[PDB]
Amino acid sequence: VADLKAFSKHIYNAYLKNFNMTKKKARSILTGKAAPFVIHDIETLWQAEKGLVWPPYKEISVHVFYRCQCTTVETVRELTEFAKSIPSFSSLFLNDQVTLLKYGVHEAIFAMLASIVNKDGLLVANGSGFVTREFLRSLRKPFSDIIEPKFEFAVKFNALELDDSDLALFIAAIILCGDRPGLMNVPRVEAIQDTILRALEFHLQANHPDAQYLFPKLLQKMADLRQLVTEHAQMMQRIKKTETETSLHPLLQEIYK
Amino acid sequence: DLKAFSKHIYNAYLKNFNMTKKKARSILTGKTAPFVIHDIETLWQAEKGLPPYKEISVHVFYRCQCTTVETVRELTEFAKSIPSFSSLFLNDQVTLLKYGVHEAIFAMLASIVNKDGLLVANGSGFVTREFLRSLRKPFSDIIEPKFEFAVKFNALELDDSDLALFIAAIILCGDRPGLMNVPRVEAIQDTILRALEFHLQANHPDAQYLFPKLLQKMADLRQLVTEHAQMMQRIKKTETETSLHPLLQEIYKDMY
Ligand SMILES: CCCCOc1ccc(-c2c(C)ncc(C(=O)O)c2C)cc1CNC(=O)c1ccc(C(F)(F)F)cc1F
Ligand SMILES: CCCCOc1ccc(-c2c(C)ncc(C(=O)O)c2C)cc1CNC(=O)c1ccc(C(F)(F)F)cc1F
Ligand SMILES: CCCCCCCO[C@@H]1O[C@H](CO)[C@@H](O)[C@H](O)[C@H]1O
Ligand SMILES: CCCCCCCO[C@@H]1O[C@H](CO)[C@@H](O)[C@H](O)[C@H]1O
Repeated sequence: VADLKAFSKHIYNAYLKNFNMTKKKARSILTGKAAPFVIHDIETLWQAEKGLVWPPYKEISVHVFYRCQCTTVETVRELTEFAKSIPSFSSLFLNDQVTLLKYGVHEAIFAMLASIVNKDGLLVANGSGFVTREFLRSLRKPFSDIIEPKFEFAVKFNALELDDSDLALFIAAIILCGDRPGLMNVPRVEAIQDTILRALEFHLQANHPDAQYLFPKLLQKMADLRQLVTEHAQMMQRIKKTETETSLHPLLQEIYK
Repeated sequence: DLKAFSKHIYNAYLKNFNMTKKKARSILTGKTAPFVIHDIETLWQAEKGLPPYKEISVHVFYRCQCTTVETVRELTEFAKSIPSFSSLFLNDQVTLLKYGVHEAIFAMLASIVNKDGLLVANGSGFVTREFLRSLRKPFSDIIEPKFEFAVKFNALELDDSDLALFIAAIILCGDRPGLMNVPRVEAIQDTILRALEFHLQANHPDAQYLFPKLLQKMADLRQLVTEHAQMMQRIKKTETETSLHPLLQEIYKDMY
């Protein structure tokens, strides 16, 4: 009992230590209590690229696509240090850690993306900018069809009203997953995953005591997250096939191979 | 600062390797004597006072995989202690270790070996080379070539300060297949080799042609592991009864 309480406290500390944007910091900005420069067209995007403190320019949709890859690459840096900060994770052999991150970071990215989003847009560049969803909708396909489902997911996910102490356990349960293809020491990860999910439902009882059925709802979001990454990797197969102009970051080439 | 770079790696070496060449040379010269293992009985005694048992040759082969698995644990933390290495994305770290740990292992074996055998079990035992030769093929064909290299490598008379820079150059190799950030690695390797060459002329001022000799040993090690990888693959096909540690199954999966 007092082990899961200590486990939750340590994972939450890793979370706050390594991630650049909490859901608390983002709700502060999106409610005007922390103003981000609104990016809604080519005009404000060019000003942002000159004014905001953040490859050959091919076009507008491809430029935004490169900005998205930067976010992913940077978040993967943080997601590594978050998982490395978990002793059970660092105990695994280093190649099993890569297997977990390879199949794990994108599920965790789309969950954390809900933490910096309302139904009208998202926060970019350390919270100093707000890119409207309608401007993202107006990009040309496939780049439009890639971004839009992440909003539709982030809206339904934000209905559960999790805070950062909830997400730290939730994201940790995402990475420490025994279902990953090619895992060397499978039952070891399954044991770690069970400890975190137990720690999650225990923390959900204390922090969200009146919320009924919250834990089985979160498990469903973990299933919805596997589908979202499945469909995402399918659209990435299309970008590498039809978009000969767009280059792909080497870290994303390794993930989608 | 190259002077600080070499000193940091030498610190990570002492910080992560229980058995240094300095410690091992004390035990092999006489300044507690190791328990000599030369037959089945002394091996049996050592298992008490120092996987399903198939036979003796496979049992020793199982205890060799234990040393490799443990030495890979130490090498991982040694590489992680090099801050330039930790900045690499985790997948690139694995690639360097995957194709590098065994070149590093076969070089570090020479630190605990004389012409008559090697130290085992944290230095509390000495396994003879004739007892390793007495094992049946292919287990005898896998171990003896390591002795040949280990004795020729000991002729360079390196100490731990040299080996620390030598091991770091093996791990941080730009030629590893599947490397993501190739230029970054090639830069780090170039820094270590500069630090090694600079450290060699200061520590071995009279050693003629020492640095280009060590570069030949690095190529020699790449040949030894390639030959060692093939022998392991034939074992995985011929010997159904002998099981491989999953960490070695991942390493030898693609080595040709
Ligand atoms: C609920 C939120 C949905 C939107 O968020 C999404 C959705 C999908 C992706 C994505 C894409 C498109 N392609 C490949 C991958 C992959 O990693 O496989 C990923 C993860 C990225 C973001 C994150 N976006 C950004 O951070 C961002 C940054 C700057 C700008 C700016 F316009 F100002 F320049 C625009 C931006 F949108
Ligand atoms: C110059 C030194 C040469 C000998 O050292 C060698 C050579 C090859 C290997 C090896 C093998 C056989 N197979 C696969 C791999 C692989 O990793 O691919 C490796 C690296 C291991 C050792 C290290 N030996 C031991 O540590 C050891 C431990 C206990 C016992 C005991 F008998 F007491 F139980 C005997 C031992 F020899
Ligand atoms: C900790 C020591 C590091 C050595 C581990 C050996 C590396 O294994 C490799 O892990 C990769 C995914 O992680 C796989 O894609 C490769 O097929 C496999 O060869
Ligand atoms: C920091 C997160 C790292 C995640 C990057 C994704 C990992 O890439 C994979 O790395 C393996 C060896 O390194 C290769 O065998 C695989 O073919 C490759 O796809």
